[PDB]
Amino acid sequence: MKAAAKRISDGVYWTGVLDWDLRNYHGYTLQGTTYNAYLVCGDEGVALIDNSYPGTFDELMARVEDALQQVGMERVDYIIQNHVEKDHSGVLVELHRRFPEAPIYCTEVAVKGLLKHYPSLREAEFMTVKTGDVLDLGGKTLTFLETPLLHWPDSMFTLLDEDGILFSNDAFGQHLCCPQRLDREIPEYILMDAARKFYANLITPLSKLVLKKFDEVKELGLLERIQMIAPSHGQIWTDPMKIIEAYTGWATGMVDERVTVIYDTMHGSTRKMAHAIAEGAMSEGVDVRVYCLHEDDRSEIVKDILESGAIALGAPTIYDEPYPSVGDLLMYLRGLKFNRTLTRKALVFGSMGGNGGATGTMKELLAEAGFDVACEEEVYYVPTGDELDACFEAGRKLAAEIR
Amino acid sequence: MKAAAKRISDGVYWTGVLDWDLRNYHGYTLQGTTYNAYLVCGDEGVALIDNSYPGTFDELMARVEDALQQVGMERVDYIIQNHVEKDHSGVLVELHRRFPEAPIYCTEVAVKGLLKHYPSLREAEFMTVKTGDVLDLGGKTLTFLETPLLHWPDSMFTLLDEDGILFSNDAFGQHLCCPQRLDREIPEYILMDAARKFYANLITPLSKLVLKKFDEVKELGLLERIQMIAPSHGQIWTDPMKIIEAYTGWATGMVDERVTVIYDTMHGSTRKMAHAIAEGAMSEGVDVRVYCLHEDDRSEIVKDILESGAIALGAPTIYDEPYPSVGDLLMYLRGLKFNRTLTRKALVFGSMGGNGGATGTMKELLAEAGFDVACEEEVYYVPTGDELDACFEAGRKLAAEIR
Ligand SMILES: Cc1cc2nc3c(=O)[nH]c(=O)nc-3n(C[C@H](O)[C@H](O)[C@H](O)COP(=O)(O)O)c2cc1C
Ligand SMILES: Cc1cc2nc3c(=O)[nH]c(=O)nc-3n(C[C@H](O)[C@H](O)[C@H](O)COP(=O)(O)O)c2cc1C
Ligand SMILES: [Fe+3]
Ligand SMILES: [Fe+3]
Ligand SMILES: [Fe+3]
Ligand SMILES: [Fe+3]
Repeated sequence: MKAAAKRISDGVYWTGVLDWDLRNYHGYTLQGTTYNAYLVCGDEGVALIDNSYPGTFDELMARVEDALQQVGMERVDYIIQNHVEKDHSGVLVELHRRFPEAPIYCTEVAVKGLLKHYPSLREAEFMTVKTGDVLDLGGKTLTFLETPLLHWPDSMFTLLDEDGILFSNDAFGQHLCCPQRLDREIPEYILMDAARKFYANLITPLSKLVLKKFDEVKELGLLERIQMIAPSHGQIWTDPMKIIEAYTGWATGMVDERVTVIYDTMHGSTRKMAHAIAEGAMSEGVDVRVYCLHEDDRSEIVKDILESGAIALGAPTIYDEPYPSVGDLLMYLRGLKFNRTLTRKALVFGSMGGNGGATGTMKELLAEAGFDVACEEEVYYVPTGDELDACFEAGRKLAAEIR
Repeated sequence: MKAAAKRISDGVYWTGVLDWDLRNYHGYTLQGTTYNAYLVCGDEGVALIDNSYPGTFDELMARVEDALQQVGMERVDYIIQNHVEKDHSGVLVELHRRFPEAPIYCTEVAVKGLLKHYPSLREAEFMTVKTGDVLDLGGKTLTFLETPLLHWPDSMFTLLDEDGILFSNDAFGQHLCCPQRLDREIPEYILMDAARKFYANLITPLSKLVLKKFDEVKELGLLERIQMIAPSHGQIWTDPMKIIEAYTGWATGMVDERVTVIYDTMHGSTRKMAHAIAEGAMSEGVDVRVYCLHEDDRSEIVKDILESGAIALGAPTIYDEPYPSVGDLLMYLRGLKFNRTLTRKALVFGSMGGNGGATGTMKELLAEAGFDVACEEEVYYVPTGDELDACFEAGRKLAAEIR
């Protein structure tokens, strides 16, 4: 099969795979992604940093063969596993069948992970590594740095001292499938928005660890030496500081003035309420997004919550409880824990036909999710003009509060 | 406009609307529904029991005009509203305008709900009814029976006793849109399964109030006459004891031997677990259903739950929580309160890669939802052969418990 490797420095090649067709990656929507694997070529040997999703071996392999072609090398000598997740380890056993001599390099925890996933790796040689440990390839040294919970217990970064490339696994990744491999080669909106989404859905609960890990990279004195950041998804950062600055901002809760309005509805009244709240917030010169849970994915919603100082979540009440779709978002938000960056303000609202109770349940679940809920707007059936005025007011107050 | 009315008894005609297009009625999936209005004509006056969704007046009005020409009467003399909900009250403004003399007949609570929906009816003549009240039509008499929380606070039945016909509104309804009007005129599998899904999604939490309502009609000496049930959705029950006996089974929790397996997954490990649980259930000769939350609607899932003695719920853990899709089903289950029919047995399972926590949360939330849930199957990453043997055993044991 014909697929070319892409040279990113002297002796360092991208040799991953392009997944044009992926549209839904475990409850995360996208327009394709890539699985980035990299081949590092020293004097004495070559290392393969990560691999790809199962079934994609032929493509990965064509690319490494092409890169072994150009450097005049014979084989992969070392297989590095930054991370155990399926999309980066999925062809590890094909790799081990193709290069029988090559040890697998990973953290002590990852070896349990890897043996659980693919038991046929029972008599593979595993070299355990921890922070500080080095792999010398000849004029090229690989330094390992353990990153537990960023984003899994098993994970680590590999650093290549001479080229200043940080191989970061999921960290700094973005889900985008372009023919261009570098950050500077595509629209920056598209780049930064995919990066933002990745952060909102995957890094948000890790935010404090993100910050501390920045310090520990600084304390070891490794930030000066970082000239390129090569994650396992999406674009390679030829401007590492662009994304580090963005991650720092997201982790410390920066945000411009913005209210995210989220709702569901059966008969429209809560929709009417949602609209008036949006108008109110709009009156204060604040940015305003409106989401409907019947239509909109939670990964797209959460991407805006990240850049929002406040939200308004509304739903009608059915048999004492909120409309169930709201239960999906709130469970997700209880995992993501936005309070770890910023305790965002929240308005809770809805229409109801009797005793109600949707606003009560949403309050509790918003609190446990780390939102500060002040006031609610509860309407009996279709809101009158004056009731829609009160939603306008609530919308405006919420916005003024975060100005 | 040409739309003909249907004689269902002497002086009694269906005059509803056929909604072929509806596919989604507030999170309830269907292949069309109907809005049944009934024209009831005595020797002195004519009553119109209920109406239809907003914007569908010309269709309803066409049918009521056919029924009028057919039966030889001039216009509608009384407007009857059993339910305030807009699929049955959506053209009441256009009926009050078309018949500016015809009083609106509803309960006390309905009036507040109907004025809030349509502020225009402020200067309309309301004729407030309660249980035992009669509207004499000249030879035919209507008897009004209140049914609060059955389905709504403002709900009521209208009866015809010298004729034994129950106008039950949402009760005994089914979301079907068929050219045929009667229960007997369409396959009973289709009929009953419709009626099943309608009970499961709409009547379940009302179960105990359905048995007491049967006790009350029997105490007032009215049900041992029953010839026909005429609901506001779907087929007219010419065999009313079939749906009344089914409703009795559903409210007391009768069920055949059946387990329902429900799960979500990201990488397929929880899926391998669900399939093994199902195999185990199957080894006991019990009926089995298997739903994935990524694909399947909550109204379909719940329909099978109604006919199941036991369920299994599985999900991988994601940031210390179960897969978010679970939160939607659990919040919906929490409102349906299946424990008012039968405390069903439950099995909680799922794969994880660290500390877990999903199955602890599901065990907790399912018990809140009225299920009796002992035992979780928790697997680290990909389940081994023995771990799937263990899942098989869990499903078998769940299955044997309900035999
Ligand atoms: C399935 C069904 C059950 C309901 N149960 C309740 C309830 O328990 N308590 C309540 O206050 N309203 C209940 N409602 C009434 C609605 O909450 C009310 O009509 C509300 O205004 C709907 O707002 P929406 O237009 O945004 O859908 C129920 C409505 C339906 C459709
Ligand atoms: C987004 C992400 C976050 C995760 N967070 C946790 C965690 O909180 N705790 C844990 O035990 N596992 C966590 N997991 C690991 C999954 O539970 C594990 O990979 C599991 O095998 C998935 O099961 P499945 O194959 O059925 O999707 C996480 C996985 C992903 C991809
Ligand atoms: Fe990952
Ligand atoms: Fe990844
Ligand atoms: Fe209704
Ligand atoms: Fe209805």
